[PDB]
Amino acid sequence: QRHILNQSDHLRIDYELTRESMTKLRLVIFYSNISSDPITNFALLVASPKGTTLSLQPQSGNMLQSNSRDGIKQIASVEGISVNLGKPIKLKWKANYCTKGDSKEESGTTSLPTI
Repeated sequence: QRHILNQSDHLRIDYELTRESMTKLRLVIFYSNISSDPITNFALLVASPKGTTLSLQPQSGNMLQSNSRDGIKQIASVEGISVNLGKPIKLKWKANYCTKGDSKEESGTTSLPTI
């Protein structure tokens, strides 16, 4: 169910990935603070994979308390020919947030598992 997009020392981004129809996936993304200090000003930025429309709904919040699991949730969907062809979909993403003392960035390109 929960696939890991990224795990740093301060933050775990993971997600559920479901197929709603023949042309549409649903991503429920969750952000977890695994540090003993609060995380503020969180934001995830995404690009749309090559054969795909990406619909990104707003995040539930932008703050994460110390040792908070799933403190922010964010819904997305993925649609288009690449979802239909059962091709591998690569998600380019970037996050910014502030912890105490630092302003941090994390970024990657992650392949999403099978339709």
